[PDB]
Amino acid sequence: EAGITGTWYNQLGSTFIVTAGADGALTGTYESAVGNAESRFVLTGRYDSAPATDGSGTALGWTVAWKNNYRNAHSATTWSGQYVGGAEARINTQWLLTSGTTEANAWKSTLVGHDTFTKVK
Amino acid sequence: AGITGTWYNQLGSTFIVTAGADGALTGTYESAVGNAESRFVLTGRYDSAPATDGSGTALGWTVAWKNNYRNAHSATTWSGQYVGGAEARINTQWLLTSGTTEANAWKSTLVGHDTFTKVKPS
Amino acid sequence: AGITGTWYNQLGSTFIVTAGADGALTGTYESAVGNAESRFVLTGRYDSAPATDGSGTALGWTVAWKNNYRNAHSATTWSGQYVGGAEARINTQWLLTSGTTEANAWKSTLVGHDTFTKVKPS
Amino acid sequence: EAGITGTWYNQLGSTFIVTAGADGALTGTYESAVGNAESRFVLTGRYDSAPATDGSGTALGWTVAWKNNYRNAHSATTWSGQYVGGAEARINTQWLLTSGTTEANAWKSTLVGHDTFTKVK
Ligand SMILES: O=C(O)CCCC[C@H]1[C@H]2NC(=O)N[C@H]2C[S@@]1=O
Ligand SMILES: O=C(O)CCCC[C@H]1[C@H]2NC(=O)N[C@H]2C[S@@]1=O
Ligand SMILES: O=C(O)CCCC[C@H]1[C@H]2NC(=O)N[C@H]2C[S@@]1=O
Ligand SMILES: O=C(O)CCCC[C@H]1[C@H]2NC(=O)N[C@H]2C[S@@]1=O
Repeated sequence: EAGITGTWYNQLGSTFIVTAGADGALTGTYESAVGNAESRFVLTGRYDSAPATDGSGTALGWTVAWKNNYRNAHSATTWSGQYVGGAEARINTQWLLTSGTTEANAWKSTLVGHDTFTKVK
Repeated sequence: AGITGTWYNQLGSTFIVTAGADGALTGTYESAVGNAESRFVLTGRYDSAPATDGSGTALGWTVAWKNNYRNAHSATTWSGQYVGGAEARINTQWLLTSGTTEANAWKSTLVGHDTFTKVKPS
Repeated sequence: AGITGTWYNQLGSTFIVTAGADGALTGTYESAVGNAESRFVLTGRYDSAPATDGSGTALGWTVAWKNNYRNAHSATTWSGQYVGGAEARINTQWLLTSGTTEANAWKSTLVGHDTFTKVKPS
Repeated sequence: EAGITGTWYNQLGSTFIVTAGADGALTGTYESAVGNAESRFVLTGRYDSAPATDGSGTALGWTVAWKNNYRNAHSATTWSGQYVGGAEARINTQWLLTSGTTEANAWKSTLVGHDTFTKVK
């Protein structure tokens, strides 16, 4: 899917390189400008490969576990959102960042936020 | 013992997953509710070297709700942690985004929480 | 029977509330966890004329975590529904925002879920 | 609290009129540009009345139950966020909109989003 496939940046300055496969797969790498992260992390996700054509966005999501060969934050983020195509393509998301915690600290395990991605073009 | 296996949440949904050695999650999801029938592909990631202090194992995965039977034009992500032991559990929060027009984007995303165990419902 | 009363969540926190006839919630909250001691003021709102089809009663409330003992420079909102019957329940999701610099705003907000009943813990 | 007290608008065109009391109270009215809503609804909430002075925002939250003398959507929204003062004051929030549902439909009871409010000045 040519629309989604490419390089994207968000408002924090983070980098999202993704390829959208014909089967609904998302694969790529993520580099965060913030947090307990350095270098590229694997991402995987899914997207609606046959979206509505009535002006609606294309639903998608992906996950990064924050372990690579250089860093392990013991955490994972999922982004859930929609791709909005056109000449000024955007991916608008909300996300959940869960850190591994003890059971007593589980109440404070999950951060929530929102990222807007702009396609480099 | 481990993430790999067949899990069920409080709604009776079935989450079948394999955890690869280096952090991949791959499997299928069947929801007991919503605009869904049969199994859907899921992929995700988990921390393949968790802390050794009693902490849970962070993980997440995604389902896009399109298969041979239906297309809900939506996707859910689950973010959470696996907690091992005698009754292993995955505790999650989730975000279900539907494709919308820009005008309706404000009402595009449902949020909830699912807890999974390996105990089959009756 | 009703929203008015003393409630306890799964953490052992104590939520004491009065539901006014026209939709006000007023009371106190004591958290079993976090940067908190003793009771904090809370205020909120509820649907004072719910649907008559078996649906729950929508409600929400806020605590700012400042009292005579501490100030965590944070606030939590709970959004959910009251479900009456033999074991009345309030099921919520919550957002805990801490005051941060603009640079740290990305990590300002925790999310979770609390379920309340009138059963005192032991 | 002069900072928070005033009229605010968000990116949807909704209107938030609030008064911040010395005791940490927020009181006012909300008018939504969208959804099952018409006219003004009561809001109540709380804010940190003695915030940090190290450059941090002021934590706050409020609730609207979507019943007034003209409309009842059988729902309630809470906004949780922070006030960022200065000449271009903002209230940056995330929100949870819970609708009353049957028990079988409770899984789909709650919407999540984010609103940014600008002070009318
Ligand atoms: O601190 C960690 O646990 C790992 C890094 C998390 C970075 C977060 C931050 N970076 C970003 O591009 N968007 C937000 C949501 S991602 O969880
Ligand atoms: O209706 C749809 O858009 C597709 C099905 C969504 C089912 C949801 C529901 N099922 C489940 O096991 N947990 C929750 C979160 S999943 O988004
Ligand atoms: O640490 C703080 O900032 C203040 C205390 C927060 C306690 C939280 C925790 N306690 C509870 O009963 N439910 C959850 C959500 S409330 O934000
Ligand atoms: O549809 C309803 O149930 C009542 C109206 C909800 C309006 C929502 C929408 N309007 C707004 O200014 N911000 C968002 C979050 S508020 O729940």
